[PDB]
Amino acid sequence: SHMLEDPMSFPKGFLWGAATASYQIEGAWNEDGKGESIWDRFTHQKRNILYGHNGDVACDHYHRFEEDVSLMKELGLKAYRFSIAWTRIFPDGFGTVNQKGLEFYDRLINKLVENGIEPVVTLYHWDLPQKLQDIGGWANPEIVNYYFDYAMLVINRYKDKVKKWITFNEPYCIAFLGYFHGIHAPGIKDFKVAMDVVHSLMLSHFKVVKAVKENNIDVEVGITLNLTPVYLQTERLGYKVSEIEREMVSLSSQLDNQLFLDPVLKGSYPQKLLDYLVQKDLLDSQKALSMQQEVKENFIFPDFLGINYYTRAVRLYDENSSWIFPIRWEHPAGEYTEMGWEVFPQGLFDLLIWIKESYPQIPIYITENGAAYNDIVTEDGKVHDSKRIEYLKQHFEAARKAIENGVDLRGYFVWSLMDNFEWAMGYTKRFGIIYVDYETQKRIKKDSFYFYQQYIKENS
Amino acid sequence: SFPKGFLWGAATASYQIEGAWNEDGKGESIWDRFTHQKRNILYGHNGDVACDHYHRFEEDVSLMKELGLKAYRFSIAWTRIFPDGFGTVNQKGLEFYDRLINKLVENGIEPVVTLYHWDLPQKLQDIGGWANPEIVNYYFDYAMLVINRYKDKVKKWITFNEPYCIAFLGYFHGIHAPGIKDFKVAMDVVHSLMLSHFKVVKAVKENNIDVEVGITLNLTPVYLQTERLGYKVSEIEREMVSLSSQLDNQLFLDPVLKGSYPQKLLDYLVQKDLLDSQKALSMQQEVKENFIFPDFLGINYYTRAVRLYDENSSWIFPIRWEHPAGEYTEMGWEVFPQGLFDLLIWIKESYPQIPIYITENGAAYNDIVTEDGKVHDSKRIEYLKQHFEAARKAIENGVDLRGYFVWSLMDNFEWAMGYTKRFGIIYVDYETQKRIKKDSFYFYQQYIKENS
Ligand SMILES: [Cl-]
Repeated sequence: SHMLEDPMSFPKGFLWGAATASYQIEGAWNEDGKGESIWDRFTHQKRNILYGHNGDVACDHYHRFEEDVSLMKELGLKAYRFSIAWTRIFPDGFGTVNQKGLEFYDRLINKLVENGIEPVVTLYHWDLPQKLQDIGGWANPEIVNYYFDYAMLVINRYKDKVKKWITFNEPYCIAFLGYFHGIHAPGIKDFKVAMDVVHSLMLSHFKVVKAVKENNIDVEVGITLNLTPVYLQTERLGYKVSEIEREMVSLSSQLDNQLFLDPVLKGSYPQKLLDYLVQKDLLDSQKALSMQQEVKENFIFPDFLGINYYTRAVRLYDENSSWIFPIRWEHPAGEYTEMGWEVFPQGLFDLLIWIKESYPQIPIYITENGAAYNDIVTEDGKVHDSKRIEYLKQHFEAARKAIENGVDLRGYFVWSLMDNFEWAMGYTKRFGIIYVDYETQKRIKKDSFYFYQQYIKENS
Repeated sequence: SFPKGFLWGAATASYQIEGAWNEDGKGESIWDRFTHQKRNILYGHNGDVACDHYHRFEEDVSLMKELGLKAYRFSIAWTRIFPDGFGTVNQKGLEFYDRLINKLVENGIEPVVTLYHWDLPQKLQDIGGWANPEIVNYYFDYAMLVINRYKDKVKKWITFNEPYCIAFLGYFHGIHAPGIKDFKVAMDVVHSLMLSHFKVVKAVKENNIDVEVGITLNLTPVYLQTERLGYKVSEIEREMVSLSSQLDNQLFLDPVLKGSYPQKLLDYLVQKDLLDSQKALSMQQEVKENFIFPDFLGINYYTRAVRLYDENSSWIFPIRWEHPAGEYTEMGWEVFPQGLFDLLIWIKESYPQIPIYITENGAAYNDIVTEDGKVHDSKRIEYLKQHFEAARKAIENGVDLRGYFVWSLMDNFEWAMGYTKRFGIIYVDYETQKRIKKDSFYFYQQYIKENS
């Protein structure tokens, strides 16, 4: 008694893309006058990266970008997300502009446009100039202005061709992995410093959004957040959830998600979380107060939200925990990647519905999604990455379902176009749809490349 | 094929299933104590009732017969026999195990008894537990009483289940009873367990008692991440990861089968101030003096470990664990049947010839009872099928494997995880004590029939 409803289509113009970051692919770490970044410094020290790997060569993309753009054209990408290395432009962070750095991004952007691929630029993907770290890095309030001057130089240079700009990639990682856990550059280990960095990143973001809007620059500006939907083990077990468990697991999830979403989309930090941190002597009251006032004063709503989604977390209340919240993580049965991350496409759907229901209307791009498997090249030069294909297929379909349920999703960027340097894990994690043989720098298209090629064709 | 008479079984432990924790004069155990304190067990679960097997054992044996088990591995609760650890023997406790063993025999199921599966009398912990040298004698007297009582019907005896856990989880990590946190004490416990084991083996052999005695070890085969990635392995990584694996495996296998502890491990622990030099010396001397080879080795196998060298590690060895892609259970354990084959081959290659029993293997999945009263545990079936096939392959390659006990006959109290982990081929509804056969029960029923 119900006439067939057609499948929900991806909308016309949907940006099917792939994503990379400068330090992870470019190599050429000291070439053409490029300054030292915090990642150059970090990987050149012992005991920071698995196997002593570094990004000195990486995928050699600074040299091989033309081949890579040819592969993007073959794939049929609508868009390519990449980051600009600040140290190629301003080797010391500020001062004299390095013309050879501008010439590289000129050539890359021109090549993308020549090939009909929309460039999407991340301004900051973790590679702060070491000379700025020498004066405190993101903890130094003057950083906001140095970042702003860099960002506006490149926006003004490339705005004719680059219409979508991402201020920051994954500020959770920049702040907490870089300045609390110290497992990312610059390797600092101080929670209060990390919260200072959170705030610098938010003010930096707003300053760029404000300049773009006030000067009526015809580009869109957003920010990319890694979001982790949180589920209760107690509910998986079918038990009754206590008030204290709900509250503590909620607060723990606010550190991951709302700490960044709320300032960006609502103009305040999540007050219950700041209160908790003050009450636990993890954040000074005076700082909690000033950071809340400064976000209120400087808030401006952005043009889009970028989401990086890989997995979920399952948590429960545990007074014995050593974490900054009394929680532990549990291990639902299922399929896991080489990162030890659960394959959970339902989490992408749930997260997108939650954004739609909990925040003001805004265009959403999935700026990263992908999986690491231990790829083997066959004798006949193939990579039969069937599990990566299954992962992508299921997440693409979760995105379609989100669109069917009214989420304003406007693009989807697979992490990554090519295997690359995975930060403190070195080259040991391969996320590409293209395999890179690091001995030869040969690009080998994986089965997932051909899968995605056909998926784009069928969904555009 | 599986050899004629291969012991297809299932396994339980007393604290995990029995309940009746304070009935019929039973003494308090360290697990009664541990679960009665706050913040030791998920959700504040305890073993006070568990699966109520003390009361419902007749139903359970009927299910074992329906299943077609050749053997049933269970543990005896020391506190039901000697409530105070030594002294007065409790006749009601003996009566229970009499009834259980008689019922197993009546049904044609071979009883296989674990003498100690973690439930030390609290009165013995009160005088230092496994750290008190006199524990060897208290254990010995308990063990010989029950061996002599049941040797007409029970022909396979396991001195200890998982000494790694008894010592390190109970006395170093303190996440198992009795909740102590002292590495040097844990090493004293290791040694007490080894001497206890040898004293029972010696008495059985010296008195010519016609039963077989062994011990059950949880073994974790280790794999290098470096080799998974195809990189060259450094000598230092090989050395450090090897040491880390000796704590899991050789620390227990070497005394039991070769009459020494792994010297390289003891030397490392002494260097790191985790073992006193004089203790390392006396340990080796005493194991040499008391060593006697057992009748069989029990292995508990669930998963492997993938490790790599990392000087930044907080562990007692400079290693970290990696997470290979694949299927994982509710314990966070990789499904890795190749590990069972590799482990068995390694035992054959590395140790003197000895009969092996897999005394535990199984998996935890978040089972749902459907509205039609079934449990469609397809992943548990796939887990078991693959591990059975690994065991078959081991036999085909010359390993003297003589039986295989699925952990567990029924869902039960999983120690510090409480009832949140279900390992059974039979589901237990803890509200009603209903036993519900899972799909894995019928899979196994059919597998036994086809492989016997
Ligand atoms: Cl303009």
